[PDB]
Amino acid sequence: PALTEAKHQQQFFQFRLSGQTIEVTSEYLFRHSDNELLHWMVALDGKPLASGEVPLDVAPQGKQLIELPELPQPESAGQLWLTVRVVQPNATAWSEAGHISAWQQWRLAENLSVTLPAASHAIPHLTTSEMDFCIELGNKRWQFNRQSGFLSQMWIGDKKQLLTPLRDQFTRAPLDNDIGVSEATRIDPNAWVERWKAAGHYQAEAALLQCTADTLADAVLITTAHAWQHQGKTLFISRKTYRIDGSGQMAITVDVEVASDTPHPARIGLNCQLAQVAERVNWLGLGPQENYPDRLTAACFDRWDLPLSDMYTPYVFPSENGLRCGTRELNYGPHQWRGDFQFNISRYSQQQLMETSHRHLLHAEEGTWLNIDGFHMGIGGDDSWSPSVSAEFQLSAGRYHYQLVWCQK
Amino acid sequence: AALLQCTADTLADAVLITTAHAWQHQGKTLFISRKTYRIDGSGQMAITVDVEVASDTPHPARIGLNCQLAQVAERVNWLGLGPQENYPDRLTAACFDRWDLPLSDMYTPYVFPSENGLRCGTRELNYGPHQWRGDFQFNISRYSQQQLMETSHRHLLHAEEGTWLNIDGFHMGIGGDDSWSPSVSAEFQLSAGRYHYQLVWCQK
Repeated sequence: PALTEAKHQQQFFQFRLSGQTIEVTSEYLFRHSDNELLHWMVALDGKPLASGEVPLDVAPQGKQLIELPELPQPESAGQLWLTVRVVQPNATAWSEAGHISAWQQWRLAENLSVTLPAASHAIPHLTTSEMDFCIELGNKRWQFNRQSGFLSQMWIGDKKQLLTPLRDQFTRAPLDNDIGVSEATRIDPNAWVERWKAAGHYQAEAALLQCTADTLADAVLITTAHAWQHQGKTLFISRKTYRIDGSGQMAITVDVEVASDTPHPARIGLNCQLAQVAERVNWLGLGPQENYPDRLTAACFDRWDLPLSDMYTPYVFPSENGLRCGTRELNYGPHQWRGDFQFNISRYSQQQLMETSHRHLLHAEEGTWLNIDGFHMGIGGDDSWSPSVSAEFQLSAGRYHYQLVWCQK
Repeated sequence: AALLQCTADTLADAVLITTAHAWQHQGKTLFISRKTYRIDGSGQMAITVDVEVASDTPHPARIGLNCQLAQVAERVNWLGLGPQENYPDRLTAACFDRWDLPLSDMYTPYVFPSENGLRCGTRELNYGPHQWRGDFQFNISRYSQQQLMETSHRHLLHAEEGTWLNIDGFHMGIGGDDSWSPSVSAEFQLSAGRYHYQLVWCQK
């Protein structure tokens, strides 16, 4: 997937947007843009409102101004984005006709949603047991284990939806860059992985600090607090709220605190193993290829739909992979999640990835493993034998907040 | 500001209030602010703020709250960066400790008045019987932002009725590479789109 990043950064045409005008600059030193078409397009959250085509006429090292027709100004809420692509109409000796040689995208506007969800005709119904809290609403049921403080299971009808409870995750199956040259015999203590390991990130223990349930007039509200510790040190604290309303939507709010003296964590998110297994993955966010925080310029914000298989990157030596960033809506099966996050989805758990040395040895697990990250560390790469993730991409803030909505159709 | 929602509920350990407001201007929704206030049996009020900023509006100078307190005290005590005025792009010289100054010192008498006096990375602020905790930046004085902005010379400012307090979850940098063009670097503009902050307010 890195190849795309290269392709984009190395493109020969550069763009600037000013008002309704696009300014094109050519980085060719000798040729004129004589086999180039510019396609543009405006979309609102993935929905297309307008498209166009213009042929390029730029001299090597020159500029071309492209005047855009008046753009649509939807009322509907969402993000309006402009995307341009350069196409080579005719084939060449090294390319086919219709080859895309450059692209660029811009956010034009945003209409914030000031809307209120309508009344529910009922509200969920709570039930306290000793072991759990159980909320029910129609066919839908959710259960929270009182000893772990986690959402342990959920049903739609009589069908269980999870094989594993939903929980916080702060680590990743290490990348080659996270490892560098640390060998088991000859450990390299500066390698990220060595530091995470040693701080106990990989083996910290969750401790329930608090798990309460309350009935409000419009919904049921659950509150939890957990601490992850390791040998006396509290590495992280996670405080959440789950609110289930009469519409069957569950809203989750997460606030995490990270000890300033622990190595910055690879990620801040949640995970679970879903029971279900589907064909496609559909999302509204950056894509379509795998993208990470320090490797996402080539990606575009749109609506993508791929087969599950494509959400996995078969690096010969396995590690965390497949992420997609800046996602606002994710759909898989009957589920739907909304917020602002990054995720990955596949049949391999982080643990399996991390424990299998060759791709050919991985085996698909029981359902689908989903990792939803509020934040994720960069990947680096300036070199592979020293820490190469720039500071702007390390999770060093100390306090993080994220939220999501989970629902079914 | 437009009220979108204001609910109250009784939980077992406290009372919970929830609000949502939208700020608009000529049809456009510039910002949305959603909060929760939770008052427990200990008399502490915890506030949680989540703001959304339209990506196409110019980044705002700040994201916070304000109010005019009735009280007027002598000293200001805080645990955060100080002791002098510090802003996000001007705070390396400041130190994180416990400071105590006279109210007067929390004001910077620039001949031509403007926003001033801020202190960043504050974890606890005490003034009078009040106490606030969180992670924020603030300023405190007898002049409202409106007065500062409307008075051209320092000598013309008049102390207002009580104390004006500005608690910011976030604040834009000040710049200065030059004074005749936009000089605030990008890393100091409030461009994230979504902001979250929280505090605890209590009395002694």
